[PDB]
Amino acid sequence: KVFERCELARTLKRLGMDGYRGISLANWMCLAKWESGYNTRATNYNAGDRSTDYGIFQVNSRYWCNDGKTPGAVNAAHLSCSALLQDNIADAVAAAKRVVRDPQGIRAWVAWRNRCQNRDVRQYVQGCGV
Repeated sequence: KVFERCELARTLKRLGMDGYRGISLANWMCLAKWESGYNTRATNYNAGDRSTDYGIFQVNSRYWCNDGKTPGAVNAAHLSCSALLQDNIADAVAAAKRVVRDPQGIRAWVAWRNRCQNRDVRQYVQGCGV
C-alpha cells in the first residue's frame, strides 16, 4: 500500500508515535517519506552486507526482524520481516518504536540525518488535522 501523506499522519498519531521518545510526528513523517515514499512493500537489498531493509520505515533484517537469510543476524523486535510488508502498519510501528528505544534514537537511520535533521519538517504534517 502507498499511503497518502495526511492519511499516514493521522494513522501514526493514532498508533501513539507523536512524541514517542521525544520524536515528533513531523519527524516520523520525514523518515517514512525518504525511506520508502510511504510505501509498505518497499524492500531494499544491501549487497555489501547481505541484509535487507523492509517496509515503510526500512527496518534492517540484521537487528530488527528475522528473514532467515541474513548473516550474523539477531531479532531485537522478534518479528518476521514478512510482518513489515503488510498494508496494516501496526507491526512496522512496533518495530520502529523498538529501534528508537536504543540510545541512537531517530539517528539510527542515516537518511534522517541527511534529509530531516535540523531542517524545517512542519511541511510533512501541514493541513492533516493532527
